[PDB]
Amino acid sequence: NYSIFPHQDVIVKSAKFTNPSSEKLVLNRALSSQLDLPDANYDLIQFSGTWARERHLYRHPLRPGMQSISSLRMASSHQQNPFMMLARPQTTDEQGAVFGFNLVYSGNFLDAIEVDQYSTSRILTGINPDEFGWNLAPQATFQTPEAIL
Amino acid sequence: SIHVNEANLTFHLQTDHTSYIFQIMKNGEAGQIYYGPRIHVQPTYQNLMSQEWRDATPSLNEENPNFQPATIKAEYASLGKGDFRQPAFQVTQANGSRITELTYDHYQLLTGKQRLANLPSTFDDTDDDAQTLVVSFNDRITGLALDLNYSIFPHQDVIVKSAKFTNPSSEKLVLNRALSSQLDLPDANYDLIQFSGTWARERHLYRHPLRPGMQSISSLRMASSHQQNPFMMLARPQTTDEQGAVFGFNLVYSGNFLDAIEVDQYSTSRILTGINPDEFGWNLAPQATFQTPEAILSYTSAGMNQLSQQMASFYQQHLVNPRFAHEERPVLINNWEATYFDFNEAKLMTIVNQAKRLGIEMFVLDDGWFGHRDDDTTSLGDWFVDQRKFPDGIEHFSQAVHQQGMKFGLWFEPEMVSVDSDLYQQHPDWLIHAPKSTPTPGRHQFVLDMARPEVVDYLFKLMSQMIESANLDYIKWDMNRYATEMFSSRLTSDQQLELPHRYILGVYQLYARLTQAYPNVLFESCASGGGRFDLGMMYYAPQAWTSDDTDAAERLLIQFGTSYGYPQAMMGAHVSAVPNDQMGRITSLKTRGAVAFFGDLGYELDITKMAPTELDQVKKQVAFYKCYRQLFQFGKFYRIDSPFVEDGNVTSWQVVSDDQKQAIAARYQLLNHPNAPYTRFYFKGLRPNQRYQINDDPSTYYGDELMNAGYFVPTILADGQESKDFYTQLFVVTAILEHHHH
Amino acid sequence: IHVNEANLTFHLQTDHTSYIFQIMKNGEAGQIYYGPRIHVQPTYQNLMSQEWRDATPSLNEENPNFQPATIKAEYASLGKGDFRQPAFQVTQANGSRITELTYDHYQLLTGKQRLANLPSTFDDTDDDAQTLVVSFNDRITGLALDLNYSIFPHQDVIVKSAKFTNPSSEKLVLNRALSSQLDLPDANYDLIQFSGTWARERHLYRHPLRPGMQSISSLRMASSHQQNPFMMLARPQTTDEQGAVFGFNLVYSGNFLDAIEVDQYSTSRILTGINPDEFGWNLAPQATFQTPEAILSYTSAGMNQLSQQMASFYQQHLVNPRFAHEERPVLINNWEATYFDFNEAKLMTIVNQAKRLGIEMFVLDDGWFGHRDDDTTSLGDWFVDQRKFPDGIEHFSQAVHQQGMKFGLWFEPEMVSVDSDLYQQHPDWLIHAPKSTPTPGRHQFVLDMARPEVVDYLFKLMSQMIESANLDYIKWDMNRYATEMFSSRLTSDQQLELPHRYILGVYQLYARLTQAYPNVLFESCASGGGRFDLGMMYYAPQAWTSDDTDAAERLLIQFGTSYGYPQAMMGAHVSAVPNDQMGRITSLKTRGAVAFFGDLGYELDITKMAPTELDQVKKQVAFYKCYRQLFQFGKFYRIDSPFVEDGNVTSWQVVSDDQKQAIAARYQLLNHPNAPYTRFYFKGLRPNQRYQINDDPSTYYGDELMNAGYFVPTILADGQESKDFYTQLFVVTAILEHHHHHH
Amino acid sequence: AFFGDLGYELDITKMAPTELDQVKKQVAFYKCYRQLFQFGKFYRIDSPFVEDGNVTSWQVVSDDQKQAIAARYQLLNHPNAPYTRFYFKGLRPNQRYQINDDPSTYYGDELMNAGYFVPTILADGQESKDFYTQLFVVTAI
Repeated sequence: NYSIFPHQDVIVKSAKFTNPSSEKLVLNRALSSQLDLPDANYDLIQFSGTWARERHLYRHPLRPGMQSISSLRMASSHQQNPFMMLARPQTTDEQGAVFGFNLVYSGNFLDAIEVDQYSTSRILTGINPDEFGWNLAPQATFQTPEAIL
Repeated sequence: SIHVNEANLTFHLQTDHTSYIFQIMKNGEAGQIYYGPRIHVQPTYQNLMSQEWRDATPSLNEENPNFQPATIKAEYASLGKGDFRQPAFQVTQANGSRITELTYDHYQLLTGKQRLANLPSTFDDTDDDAQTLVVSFNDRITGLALDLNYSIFPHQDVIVKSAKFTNPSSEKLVLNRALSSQLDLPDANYDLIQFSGTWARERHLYRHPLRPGMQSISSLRMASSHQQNPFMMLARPQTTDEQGAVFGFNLVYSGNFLDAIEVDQYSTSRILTGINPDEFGWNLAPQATFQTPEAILSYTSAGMNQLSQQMASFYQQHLVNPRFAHEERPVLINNWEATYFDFNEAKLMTIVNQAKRLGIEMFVLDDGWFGHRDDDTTSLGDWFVDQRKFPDGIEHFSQAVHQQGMKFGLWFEPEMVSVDSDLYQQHPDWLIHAPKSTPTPGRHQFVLDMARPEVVDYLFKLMSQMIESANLDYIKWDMNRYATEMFSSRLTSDQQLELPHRYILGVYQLYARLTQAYPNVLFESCASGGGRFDLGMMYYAPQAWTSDDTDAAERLLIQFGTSYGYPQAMMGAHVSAVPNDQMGRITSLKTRGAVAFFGDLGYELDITKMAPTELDQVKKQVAFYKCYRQLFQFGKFYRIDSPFVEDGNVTSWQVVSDDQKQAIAARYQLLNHPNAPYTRFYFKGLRPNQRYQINDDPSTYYGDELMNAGYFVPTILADGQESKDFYTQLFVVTAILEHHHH
Repeated sequence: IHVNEANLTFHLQTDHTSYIFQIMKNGEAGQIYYGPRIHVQPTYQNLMSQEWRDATPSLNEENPNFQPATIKAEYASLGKGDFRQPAFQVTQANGSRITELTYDHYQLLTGKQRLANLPSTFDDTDDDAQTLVVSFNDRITGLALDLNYSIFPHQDVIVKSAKFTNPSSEKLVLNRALSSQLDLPDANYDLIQFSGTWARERHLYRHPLRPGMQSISSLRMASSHQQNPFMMLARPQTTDEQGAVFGFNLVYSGNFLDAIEVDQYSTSRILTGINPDEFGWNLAPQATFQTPEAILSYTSAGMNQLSQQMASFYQQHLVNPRFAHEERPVLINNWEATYFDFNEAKLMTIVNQAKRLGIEMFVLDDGWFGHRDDDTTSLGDWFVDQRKFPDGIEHFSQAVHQQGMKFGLWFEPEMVSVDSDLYQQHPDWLIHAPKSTPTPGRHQFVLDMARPEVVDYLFKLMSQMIESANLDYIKWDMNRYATEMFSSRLTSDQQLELPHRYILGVYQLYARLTQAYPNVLFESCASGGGRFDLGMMYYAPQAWTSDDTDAAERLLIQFGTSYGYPQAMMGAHVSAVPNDQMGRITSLKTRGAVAFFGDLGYELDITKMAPTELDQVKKQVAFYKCYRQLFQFGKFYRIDSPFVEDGNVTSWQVVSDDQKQAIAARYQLLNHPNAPYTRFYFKGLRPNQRYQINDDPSTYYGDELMNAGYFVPTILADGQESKDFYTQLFVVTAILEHHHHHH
Repeated sequence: AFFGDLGYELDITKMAPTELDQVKKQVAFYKCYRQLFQFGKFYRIDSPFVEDGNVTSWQVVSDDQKQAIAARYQLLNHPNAPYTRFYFKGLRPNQRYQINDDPSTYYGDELMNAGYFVPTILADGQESKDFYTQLFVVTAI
């Protein structure tokens, strides 16, 4: 699913799984949004902390392999918030290219940016794959929470 | 335009996009208010001129404790009245004292901008809405008179600054220091961006945050360095070629300079540029005056490309010799790296006849044609034919070329004198030399005393005679060493510190008088390849031999660095022999050429020695260059991928025509790597809503496609034949003009 | 020091470093190497290799490859093919500025003697020092130059200077006379400087070198508040714990230059000495000129090590020996307590309370002379003000002394107010440029110290006061910067000699006062730390570090000062709150705890304090006294730096000689909730020695405390006080008893 | 707390009359501008996450840009300080504004490009000068 809200430059994404078949299927992982990008010259900006010190801003250049924030506490945590940004190195509050990403969801989440062998980026947001598995019986459906891009 | 508020003595210069604002204050001196993006004219700026008490620093007086020069942004400060920052000037009296108390007297607002009388300088010949503000002062102590000149060039966002000192008093005054411009800024969050290097590796880009105290670049070499160029920038930390606030500063002068930046106790910046205060002293007699070179200032919010481009336009209309500033430059051939000293009119006509066949348009006869010069060791100053290699003198050779359809130019090194030459037997007193000192050679030669008018006259005669004798179309004017043990016997003992500057003035006299007399001869300035690549020269000679380094990969860094302060129209660039004579690199003829297109193309190798296939490639290169010459030489220049940022393995820039309907981009890669990421090239400078075609690719692209999403470029693959290193990808972009329902 | 006379290779060896240079083909001295110690060798043909580079002059035609632009020099001039900045320059009668030094002879002495008229370094402690004097002559003017180099092997210090001699018959002018030049082979260093201003001196700044000039300087006839003469060149990864670093300081107190130039070939010239700007010295025939001394030093063991050795060097070979090692008294000063609003009776209440607290010395500050009821009058009238002292000062000190206490008072000698008896007696004594409008500084002007009549008048006035009032101590302040510089005592040509002469004058005064009354402790001052330099420590073993006496601000100021100066040199007073300079409020515990790491003093109206507050102070004083030797002279380690990271935590440590006692301190500026666990890492202890910390009953091996750390209790809210600006103190005691160890 | 949803969480019965009065005016000030505080377009300016983070600043602006409020916060006061210059965002360049009780009127572009000079934070011997707030109410003429 792709919902365009032209006047705010927002795109909303989700996935929906239907099992028209007759055999039992299990979803081990069901993310709301994957974004693949031509390069990796971006900073991941994130919001981390804990109780009484939530959502301080951290800003780190992407590097090959995995960088992610996530919760396993059945709540989007105090520790890591679902909203994240990929910004160009020279981007500021006042100027420059940048992407925002959020989750309309309040449980276990995952924000993940993977830089692969060719220096491209994959951005994954949605329900945390760890501690998750939906039993999708014949004719059943699974709707993922919406991702705000 | 320039707005004055007489009631308040507020001076506000507005370019199309910037404001430079200064005010006369209770103590009579000028005080900098603001310089940045344009703001509304006001009668006065009280809030910005707010003063607060600060401890442990001197005050004006007891009625004004809070008036403290240490915390007041100045426009042209002295040292000794409470400010301990670096001064813009300094004057010594007869009694030893160095105190000056400038006080405002009157101003003057003139339309346009006239040349200075004896210095290269800026002008408004083109109804471009320039104005000049002259603001005068008198010293309460010495009677000294000072004019500060600010000229607004509104359409290129450029301000030009200089000082003229006048002595209407009856007592001798010594100018210990006379800078061209001072800017005081309220903060110090900038990077200093400079252009440093040396011979064969000039003007590499260096970028550094400001720190408390002094950070300067300068020259003592009696010339603007190979080591340090006068052009500099203050960029905000996040500013790039594509976006952001940045100040640019330059200096129309070719002698000793200072670009200095002091960050003081209050994290404020002072930017001073002008003649280097070191090895400088000027005796200002009664009724005497002294004019400083012009500093060039500019600001933009729109990034460093924007900065370069408006200063480039400014130089093109307001500084560079008008006779050539917009005239296509010829594709020359040179015999320097081709043969060096080993030649004569015989082997030199073989290269001339071959030149014509390739489409080349001018032959330059380089070093070796005079006196008995077969070594780099003899004959400098003997500017007449070497009859060993030119039996019938030069008139003959220059004619053989004129008839093959080609312009002819030749080489001179006027300021120099070789010990083994006719000049040193006739005028040994014309060598620059300290009395009991042991002379120090540089390239086995010494330098003429250019402060001597007679020497300038002797040189104007030799070159006049020679330009008429041979019908010269061009002159390469070199300068191959740095003066040593400076002393002139013509000057008083009190006048010795006047030498470096009087010397440069003498250089200017010569250039001035030659260009006056032969307005049609094209000059190329040279100093071992641009150890004098500066605006001072560009006034007279509209191009310079960028660098003696002719290697394609090294030229990438030099041309890329130089483009910050100077348009490609100003950089000579030659395709040369491989492996490179200076450091030994092997490049493809395709690359060496592609790098030279973004300048004033020319060739500097033995073309007689080429196989028929190579010969034909040159021929195609020259035609292609000619086809697109208006765009290579004068096109709006854009830097893209920088060699000075990250691995610096990829370099890319682009040129775009006035209407933006045509462009040529080039991407260069030093080292080729295996299993490579896809290439995506982002074009700059196009029209978003204009469709384009790119080389022989069938598809059409809107400009926002090419700029935003970029253009996919095929991987560089090994073919077993040649090295994939130092590799070039050209992109000829052309509008598809057509009605369309977008 | 090892000389190879056959090759004229001079090679200096300290315990761990080697400074090596060589006399060269053209007669000038060529720098070879300065770095960790390397073996003595007759010649270093390898290190001295020369190659042809283009577009730069060569010596002559026989040696194309001898090019001064690519040759590391020891003391270079401009004009001979080198275009870098020169160490010196000389103008002849004819205007020529060319100079051709040519080596003639050398001399090797033992120890090190003071300089005649300048503060300087000495070896009177039989410490294996040596002085090498390398003399040259100019082929052009006949001028002679002595290059001095004293080795101090045990602190890894080499001290440098220059002395110019004119044996010719013609006048010579020195336009530039630096004290030290050092050329290094590369430019991969960070320049570390100490910049600031009044009430915020000497914050640390750390920047990578770049092509061109990066310097810091002073044009204010003092090393400034703004820039200190001490600097470092660190390798990029050097820290306080590990790594290579050079240190440069200067025994001078006037205009200085610290300059580092990276040339076209990425080499570095470090120049240090008198600021070439606003300077020029007329050298008549038979005349001489001595530069102030440059201190040089290197280590591979990091910046703590650099400060520590340099500090051992200063304590043994620079500081006034009368006080170098003597514990400094706990004092109280009435400045921030009363300001000008006081009289004898009011001050007696202070002196009396001060005593019951255990304080050891009272210091009467500004206001006792002439009619000082303001800061705009009587500056110059160094005699008793009878409105506030009816029976002269002699009485008030008699009282102080009968109390078993010491007495000190405040002068500002170099200064003159227009409303003053002095001005009406010698107006011509004000530094003033003939036609100019006099520019006030804190409503005062400066005396021409360049005149020997002035020094005599001041010496007489001050000694009369030391004898009359039996002074134990003098605070010698200096509260504005000179302006419109001129001396009628000097000719037109000598005007560029005022700044240095004025400084020599100050030394003259300190020199005569300290020789005639050597039991007087001089605390140097300049609106706080506006002259905080080696030049003054020679005479005055301690300086008033900053007028800023806020706890939080001092952390920064002291941390930075310690890179260049040991705590023995830093006065520090516990002041009142909310701080008068900038308004911060701080616990009395913290103000106390930042001030222990220096020379503790009190600058508050203790007559206006509650009983519990008084008791707190009494205990700070007993505590400080108990550990005074440790606090003032113990080896100093910086740990956590307010100049690294977010700067929220500053910590340091002083350690005894035998490493059996230590006091550490951690200060946090801002408290944060739900915090990480604190681990403090002690430095400077003996690995296998067992220690105890405060009242914690456990015993720890040095290596536990240094490698694993010490867990420290989180700072918690208690509903009673702010937990900002918090201090944790750690008293470390060695357990001494027989023990069967398992190491 | 103004830059959000204002609320109180303390024993207001333990305060004194003048503190009580301060909260009274705090609340009236907030309601007067609640529409702009809660829903104005929000701009971050000086970030505590960049460099020393000693200074924090932000601003809310109305839809028509004729009205706005800014706040600059300073954790620790420092002596002998550089002059302060505050740069406003999001105003209209050619529109004239007033600021708090300043009598002058400034064009949008002065306030955004040149900045607005803010007086030093001075010690007064009465209160700490740490955690200091400078509030600018910005109104079109």
